[PDB]
Amino acid sequence: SSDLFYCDDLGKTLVNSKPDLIPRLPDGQAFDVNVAPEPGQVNVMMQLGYDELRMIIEWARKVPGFNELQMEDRMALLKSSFMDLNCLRLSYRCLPWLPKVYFGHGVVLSVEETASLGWNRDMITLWEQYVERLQEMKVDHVEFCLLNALVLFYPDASGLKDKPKVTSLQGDVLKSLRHYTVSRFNDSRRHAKILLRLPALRTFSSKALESYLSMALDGVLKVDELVTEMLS
Ligand SMILES: [Cl-]
Ligand SMILES: [Cl-]
Repeated sequence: SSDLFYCDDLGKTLVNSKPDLIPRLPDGQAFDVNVAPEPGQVNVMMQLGYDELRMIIEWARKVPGFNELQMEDRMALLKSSFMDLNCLRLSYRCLPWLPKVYFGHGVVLSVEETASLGWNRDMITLWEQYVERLQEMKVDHVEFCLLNALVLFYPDASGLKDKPKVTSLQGDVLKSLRHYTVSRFNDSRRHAKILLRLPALRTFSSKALESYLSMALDGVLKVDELVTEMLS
């Protein structure tokens, strides 16, 4: 792609790590919004949510400095960023499908249909605000890819042991982002503007029940056991 021409070495690797993959339902499973899942099975929002959790972990391992960190620092970064990463990935792929929510291949729902599947007016409001920022920022493919790595390398992550290393790793990503926006658009200010406009659901605890869909994600799949398995 023409975009990688304005990236540095780290920037090319982060674009090639593909944080833009989209979750899918199992092969041959048709989705019909009118035909309820209710009673032994889980709905498509959760199926896609769990598929995406696995994809986020798979992406994180391709991020240069991640595997060098000790297992508990990798576990801390993922736990802290899962909500922000899911929100960023979802909002970005929704942009051509607006006003609908594009949860995954074969699943595009209006905001009203999301409510019947697990979401509440509170989670709808958060997604609305997150899409609005990406639209304002006018984020391109490269910028989205780099933003995923910036969200991952969060130095204030709870239970993080090697804070200076994550700070330096975030620094390396910041350098790739300013390098890119300067080389392609020749606007020194663009990197700082997108970084200041980006919502961060960690400033105020995401446990505020406005976007506590992570409790359903952590409860059903027992995320701690799966993360250890995937990072081993
Ligand atoms: Cl995909
Ligand atoms: Cl430097």
